[PDB]
Amino acid sequence: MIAPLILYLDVPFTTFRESHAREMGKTYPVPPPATVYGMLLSLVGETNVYRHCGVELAIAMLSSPKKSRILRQMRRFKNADFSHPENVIPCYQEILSNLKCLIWVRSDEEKIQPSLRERIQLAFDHPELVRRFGCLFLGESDQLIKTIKLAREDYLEGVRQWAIRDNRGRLTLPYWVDHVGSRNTRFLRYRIEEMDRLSPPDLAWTMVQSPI
RNA sequence: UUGCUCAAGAGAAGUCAUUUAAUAAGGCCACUGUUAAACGUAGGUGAGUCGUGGCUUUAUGCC
Repeated sequence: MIAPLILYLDVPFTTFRESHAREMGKTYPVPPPATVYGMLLSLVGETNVYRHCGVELAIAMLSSPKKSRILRQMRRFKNADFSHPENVIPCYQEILSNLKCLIWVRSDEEKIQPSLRERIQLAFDHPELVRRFGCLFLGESDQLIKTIKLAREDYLEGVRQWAIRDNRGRLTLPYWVDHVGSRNTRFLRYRIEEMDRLSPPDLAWTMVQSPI
């Protein structure tokens, strides 16, 4: 079998807001599989979200990012008038600083060719042939990606904080997100285990599937 | 195309008005640089202005 594609990721600032965190911008410690899947789709310029269902992703944290809060005058659709003062509310948003991680992409379960792994490999091979819009970001549109590159299993050859699918884990990261409400959002429970493995364990792989 | 797409904590504000580190104080009192000698005899030099004036025989020297 083809070795799973490894994508080194370095982001200066990242906000993985929680699904139920609407009054305050609480963030996940680790990028959810849904956010990484959306980032990869943006990287290959794929607008359709159902195109690459079945891809498996594994995330290894190269360091523990620090959590910080920033005030923000975020807008909302509360009043019909755009200039009404009710449309602006001040609330906190939690950000993560200096996020470095390695992403494993495995595309054995995809039924549509070419697979997401092949598309990412081709995009990195010939960047001038990639047809996409906007700037690559992880989280919010203003949180641009500093370094995204093809790496090996030992890019830093140090110690890795894996995200293991544990039913007793603390984090509840979604592998599918319903942006309207929460009906179609699908969750999985993870834990961050400090391990010196250079390849993801079996429980570290998360398959992105439709809620159906 | 990422719980995403959009998103200024923004506009304004003197740390101000007043306050002697001031009043007093000897670095003072004492001290010998005392005592003695043969010059026996042999060591040198760095810097201008230009055509007769008072004496005197031109002379040639004085001021």
